[PDB]
Amino acid sequence: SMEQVAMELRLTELTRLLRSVLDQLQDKDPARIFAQPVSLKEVPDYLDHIKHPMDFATMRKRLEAQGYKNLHEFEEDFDLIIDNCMKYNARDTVFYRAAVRLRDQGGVVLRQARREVDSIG
Repeated sequence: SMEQVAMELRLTELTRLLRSVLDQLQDKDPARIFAQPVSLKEVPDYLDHIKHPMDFATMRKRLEAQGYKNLHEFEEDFDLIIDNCMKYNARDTVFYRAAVRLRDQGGVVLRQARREVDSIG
């Protein structure tokens, strides 16, 4: 149908905008602490602690399959990156501190993304 196509164009354009959001958030992680999944070879107990692992590469795979239907789903995954890190790692660690800084800096980017998603519809 034509409606199905229109819907798919909307999803494509959201994917475009979320790709730019993802790039902006990932720049706030210049150490690349959140770039890849936590290695279960190197942290073999990780899944005993963290039930839903997340990282920027995994988000990018979902994004490119057009797997985010709305900004809420995308934000859910970004918050997992931060919150998983803040639980597994102690406050005095470079990992925890990196997550705080990513959360604080990403806030700005996500605030305007929400306005753009609503604005463009």
